[PDB]
Amino acid sequence: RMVMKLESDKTFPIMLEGKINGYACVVGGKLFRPMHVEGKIDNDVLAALKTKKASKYDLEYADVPQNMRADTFKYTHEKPQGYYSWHHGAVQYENGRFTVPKGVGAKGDSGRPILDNQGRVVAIVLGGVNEGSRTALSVVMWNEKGVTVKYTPENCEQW
Amino acid sequence: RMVMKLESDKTFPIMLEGKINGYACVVGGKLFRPMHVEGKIDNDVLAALKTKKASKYDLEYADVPQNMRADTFKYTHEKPQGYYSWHHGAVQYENGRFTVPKGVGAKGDSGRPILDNQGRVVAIVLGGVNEGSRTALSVVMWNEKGVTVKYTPENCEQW
Repeated sequence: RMVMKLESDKTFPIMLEGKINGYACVVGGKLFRPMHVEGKIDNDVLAALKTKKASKYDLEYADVPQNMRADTFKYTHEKPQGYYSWHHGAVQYENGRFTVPKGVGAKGDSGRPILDNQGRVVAIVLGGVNEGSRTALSVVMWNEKGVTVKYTPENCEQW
Repeated sequence: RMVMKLESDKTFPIMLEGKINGYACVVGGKLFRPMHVEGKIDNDVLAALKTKKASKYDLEYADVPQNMRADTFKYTHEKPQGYYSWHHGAVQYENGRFTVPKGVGAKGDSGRPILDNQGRVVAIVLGGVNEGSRTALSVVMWNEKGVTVKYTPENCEQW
């Protein structure tokens, strides 16, 4: 199995009346959370931070302080075709599209990052839609030029 | 044992949207609650109680109902020099200052009744200062005449 090598204390949850509602992650010295998750981040230091909005790309992004940048996720643009490691389980990337097995992912799973074999984040999950046996999921990735390409399947239901 | 007195605990967490911000004590037939914390007391009988403010001493005080007047801490007017018990370990009262080992107590760990070997509360902690050697705490003690003398270390932060 490969779940045990996906442990990461950097990722944080956003609660809503004491239940899992969202997931905010620190990548490259920057905190990311989705538009569609409402609540307060569990970490008080990040809750003290003031975040700005980005409606089109569905991301609050905030600048972490100096001490926070010591331990954070690493991002790269290259995405070789094939399988990738996600917190729930394996995912596969083909034809410019991420996808997951059926039923993997539901409400409150948005904001989880996607990891590769060598342990660095390549994209942030926002939602998914059930194509069939495999569930294509909406996810924001990073281009080689660094423009944060947002790929989204048609009539994708929010997670 | 110093922690063998957690059975003596009758404190009530205060929850704000499912988050505990402090503890309210019942000392000497009187309910004491930190002012800086927000939320609702754990039990409904004390939640419905009306509390009178005290800004200078920074807490709310309320008269306990007659039924559970006996079910309370017993106070003490004298504080002999030396080390006492607490939930988070032995804490020493030296030259008028209640000091704990460093790195003990943080945000939300306020309103804790301090105890001695006799199992009687002598002070209530509100906040502290991280002095390099050892952490001193803003406390509310009691003296012989009972005028509620309060001590705050210089440049104190709320807990």
